[PDB]
Amino acid sequence: QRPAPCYDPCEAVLVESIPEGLDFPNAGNPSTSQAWLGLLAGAHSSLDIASFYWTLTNNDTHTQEPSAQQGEEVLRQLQTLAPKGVNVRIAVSKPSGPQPQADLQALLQSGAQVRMVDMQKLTHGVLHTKFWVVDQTHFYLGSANMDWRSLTQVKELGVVMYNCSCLARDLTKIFEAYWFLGQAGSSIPSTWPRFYDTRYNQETPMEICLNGTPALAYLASAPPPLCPSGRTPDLKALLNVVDNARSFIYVAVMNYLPTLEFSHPHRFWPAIDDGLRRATYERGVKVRLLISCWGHSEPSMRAFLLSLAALRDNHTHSDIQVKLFVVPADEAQARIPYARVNHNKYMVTERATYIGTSNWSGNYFTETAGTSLLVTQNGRGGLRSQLEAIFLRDWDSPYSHDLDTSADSVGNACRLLAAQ
Amino acid sequence: QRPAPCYDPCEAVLVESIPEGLDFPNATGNPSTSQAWLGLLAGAHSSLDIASFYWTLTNNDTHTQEPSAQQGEEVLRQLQTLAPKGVNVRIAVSKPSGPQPQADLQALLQSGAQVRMVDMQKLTHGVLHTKFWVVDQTHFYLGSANMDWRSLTQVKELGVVMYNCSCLARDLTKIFEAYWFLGQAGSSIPSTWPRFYDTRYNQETPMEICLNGTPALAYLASAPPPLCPSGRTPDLKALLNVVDNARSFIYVAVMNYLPTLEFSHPHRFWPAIDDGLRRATYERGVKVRLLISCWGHSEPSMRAFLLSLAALRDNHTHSDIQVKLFVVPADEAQARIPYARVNHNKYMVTERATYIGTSNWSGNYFTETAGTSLLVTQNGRGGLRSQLEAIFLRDWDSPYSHDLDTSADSVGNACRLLAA
Ligand SMILES: *[C@@H]1O[C@H](CO)[C@@H](O[C@@H]2O[C@H](CO)[C@@H](O[C@@H]3O[C@H](CO[C@H]4O[C@H](CO[C@@H]5O[C@H](CO)[C@@H](O)[C@H](O)[C@@H]5O)[C@@H](O)[C@H](O[C@@H]5O[C@H](CO)[C@@H](O)[C@H](O)[C@@H]5O)[C@@H]4O)[C@@H](O)[C@H](O[C@H]4O[C@H](CO)[C@@H](O)[C@H](O)[C@@H]4O)[C@@H]3O)[C@H](O)[C@H]2NC(C)=O)[C@H](O)[C@H]1NC(C)=O
Ligand SMILES: *[C@@H]1O[C@H](CO)[C@@H](O[C@@H]2O[C@H](CO)[C@@H](O[C@@H]3O[C@H](CO[C@H]4O[C@H](CO[C@H]5O[C@H](CO)[C@@H](O)[C@H](O)[C@@H]5O)[C@@H](O)[C@H](O[C@H]5O[C@H](CO)[C@@H](O)[C@H](O)[C@@H]5O)[C@@H]4O)[C@@H](O)[C@H](O[C@H]4O[C@H](CO)[C@@H](O)[C@H](O)[C@@H]4O)[C@@H]3O)[C@H](O)[C@H]2NC(C)=O)[C@H](O)[C@H]1NC(C)=O
Ligand SMILES: *[C@@H]1O[C@H](CO)[C@@H](O[C@@H]2O[C@H](CO)[C@@H](O)[C@H](O)[C@H]2NC(C)=O)[C@H](O)[C@H]1NC(C)=O
Ligand SMILES: *[C@@H]1O[C@H](CO)[C@@H](O[C@@H]2O[C@H](CO)[C@@H](O)[C@H](O)[C@H]2NC(C)=O)[C@H](O)[C@H]1NC(C)=O
Ligand SMILES: [Mn+2]
Ligand SMILES: [Mn+2]
Ligand SMILES: [Mn+2]
Ligand SMILES: [Mn+2]
Repeated sequence: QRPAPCYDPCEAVLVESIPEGLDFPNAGNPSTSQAWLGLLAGAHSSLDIASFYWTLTNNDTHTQEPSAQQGEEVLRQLQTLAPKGVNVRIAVSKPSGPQPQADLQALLQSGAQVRMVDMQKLTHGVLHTKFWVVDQTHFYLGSANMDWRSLTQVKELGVVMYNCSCLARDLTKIFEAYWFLGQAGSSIPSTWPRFYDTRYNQETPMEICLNGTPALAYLASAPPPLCPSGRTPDLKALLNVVDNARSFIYVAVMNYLPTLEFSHPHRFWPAIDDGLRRATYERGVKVRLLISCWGHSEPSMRAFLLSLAALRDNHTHSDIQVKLFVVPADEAQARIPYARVNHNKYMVTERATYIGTSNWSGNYFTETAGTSLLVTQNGRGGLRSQLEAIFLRDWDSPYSHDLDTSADSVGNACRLLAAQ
Repeated sequence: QRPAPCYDPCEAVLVESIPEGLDFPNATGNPSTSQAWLGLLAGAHSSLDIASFYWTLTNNDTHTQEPSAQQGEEVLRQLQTLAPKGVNVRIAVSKPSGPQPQADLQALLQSGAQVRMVDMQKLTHGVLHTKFWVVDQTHFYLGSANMDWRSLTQVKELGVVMYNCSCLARDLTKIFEAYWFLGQAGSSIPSTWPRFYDTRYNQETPMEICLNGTPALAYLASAPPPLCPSGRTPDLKALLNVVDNARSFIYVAVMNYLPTLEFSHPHRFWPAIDDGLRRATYERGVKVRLLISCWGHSEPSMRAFLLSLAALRDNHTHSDIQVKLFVVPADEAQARIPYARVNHNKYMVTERATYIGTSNWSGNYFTETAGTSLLVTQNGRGGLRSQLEAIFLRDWDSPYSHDLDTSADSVGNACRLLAA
């Protein structure tokens, strides 16, 4: 009944982008930039990228920022791959309206293959997923977009899994669905062919050797129409981690909204919300929600976060806490479009790791493409402990604020704090 | 395939108990619970069915010496006259938790009334919480008032008397007959209730009645599920239908509100009603007013859940839930009366519907414990709905209603749901 184990010497590394000027005294991980350049340098056979959008250059953003150099170097290194015999396949979300695609035009000219996926037509969503699969051996999964700002001006969390071909091949099955749908005349098949199916899921995760000790790993995906036989839905994977927690649930996610956003009429979506309420009330689980805040934050989030924060009670052992993580901006940084925010999307418990591409609102689980990596591993000092340490560093930092914080005190625009 | 209409000249009267000292200047065409009950007893010629939780109609029952017990003692004296006059008196009463004297029921048995104790703890792990009277298969009382002298003079109560409505009275008797059957030695929940328990009158096809001279739709819902024969709408489904159909406002006055299965070990989260109210305000911009009672016996865990709902008020989304606590003042003399000086009302009114119940709004009342609710809709300005709305707003606007930030020192009685 249990599927075949993996014999690969899998190694996981948490990789962050830390924005220019954001300091954590006496806390270090390899950067997104360093990890990506390393993957590109080592690529010999194949590179698959699932992507939301491409702005790797100053010219793409109409800026003259020195901090765009890292993104520009990534694009220059990507351009070397197809000429040296690497099979480059890039799946990209179709943009809402007309938009120039300088990065992808450059990669096409280099010999890379590019397909735009019209998720708006197919599912009324977008291709939000961010991952790389390198030589069917290594992968990056996380929050970082193909954006120079993702390296130097926004906070990101991802994982690079090295030397893990069984899980790399499993992730490629998710990529292949995007790749298929990127073709002219494509439609959602009523039944995905057998080659898209996986044996590795919530019920029977993949047995891997992760950093020299046994672990259970699987990859969940969204949305439901893209889900072949055996593939765990992202929402099911996420709620299973919440439902199995017996001590704590720590969530760092850019946006949290228990709704189907931009819907007409508005639709309430309490799947995750009731999961967290159940955890704290039934099992006395300590919940810490670290939500990002910036000038583009949906203001409707504040009331729902205040609603969760109200469930702290010493007698029932109900204990949900909410903080807003705000990346400070100086005058120069404030001029950079869509920068100075924390893009992390992950969850860690006492027993589980969840690393995602999606924000925690309903569209990400019903219409929009996403992928998550689920790991459990008996013992201490592993991937789970490292992610918990990152969460607590951010939670305890001067960049994290209670909901009663004065908006005028936090060092960037924040739509989720009041004047008082 | 709609069922037969009722041709009876149905007349509904809202009946309240207003505790000694509780004043509403220039508000009170409502006859009292005491007045309405004495009227029903004086008119009774053939039959009286009472569903009851407990009997304490005398000072001796409560070990008190209160002049305000006189109304209860007069109700017991008038009840004792019925069986000797040839009235068939049938009393279903909840089995007590421990050994208790039953002076009132011993007196009624001596008069020739029939009494059965229903062991709901054995049958469903609940209690027989329902309060209703059916008089001559023609009139009924349904509401919050127990067979308790305190229910007349020392606690606030809300009920309805439906007069000259034999179709609906006979329909209520079918609920009574379930209690009456289960009160017999050797009883068990039948796998299927016999057809004579079934009703044609429910949420899908309510009874067409002439209510105070104009057409109305009325049905009776019941709890818990094991007592529910074919055709009978469950109380929870009836309640949630009124919430789900509201387009303007939902006004709820209920003694206790707790989105849990209370006293469960382990603790169990129960968001059925909670999510209904959140959905109403978020999806449909429904203005929700929750008027929860508070006294020294209030379960303190209610506060956090009420604060959680109150957090959903914001101008842009049109989310608008307000919570107030209704507190009956008690001086030192009033405070010595056991289990008094509290508001027992359980009802809901919207712009289009009336809900009058016997149950508090927590999970046990919809899963294990016996309850009954009357559901009425009626086209036109005014009527029963307008009268119940006027009672709600009288209580809501009164000096006895308090925001959750009110000092516990400032409400005229002990209140466990205010911080102080
Ligand atoms: C659908 O149809 C239903 C049936 O018709 C409608 O219900 C009825 O609604 C009517 C209008 O509101 C009700 O009439 C009113 O009843 C009021 C309550 O009356 C009782 O209580 C009075 C006060 O008792 C006193 O209180 C102390 C404690 O504080 C007690 O210890 C002691 O009992 C005190 O007496 C009591 O006085 C009254 O008795 C009446 O007194 C009359 C003298 O004024 C006498 O003629 C007679 O004895 C009578 O029984 C009751 O016991 C009452 O306040 C109110 O009176 C006032 O208003 C009228 C006009 O509306 C004025 O003429 C008076 O001068 C008063 O100012 C009035 O009688 C009626 O009771 C309801 N019917 C039933 C069967 O309950 C229902 O509304 C309708 N629905 C819709 C949507 O239309
Ligand atoms: C599961 O297994 C995996 C795989 O083994 C494991 O992952 C590795 O984790 C280890 C930690 O245990 C990592 O080792 C650390 O790597 C750090 C590397 O950081 C990079 O950046 C450094 C600084 O960068 C900045 O500053 C320089 C200034 O000059 C600037 O150029 C840059 O632009 C940037 O601003 C840089 O120094 C470093 O470069 C060195 O290493 C690379 C190869 O990684 C090499 O090519 C270079 O020539 C150079 O030697 C690198 O680019 C590093 O900081 C850290 O440092 C140790 O030493 C210092 C003192 O010297 C101590 O202060 C500190 O405490 C550290 O001990 C250390 O080397 C390793 O990188 C991971 N492996 C991979 C592949 O990513 C997981 O953790 C395991 N999980 C478990 C066990 O749970
Ligand atoms: C992934 O596997 C490669 C080997 O296939 C690892 O590289 C080797 O690393 C060890 C330690 O530095 C050396 O002894 C070998 O000489 C290296 N071999 C090659 C071919 O490079 C690599 O370290 C593994 N990656 C991770 C992150 O663990
Ligand atoms: C219920 O029905 C009875 C009739 O069966 C109503 O009583 C009558 O009231 C009217 C006044 O409107 C008088 O014409 C009669 O004297 C009464 N008849 C009897 C037999 O008493 C009664 O009012 C109806 N409504 C209520 C609320 O009881
Ligand atoms: Mn788990
Ligand atoms: Mn999903
Ligand atoms: Mn309705
Ligand atoms: Mn029910």
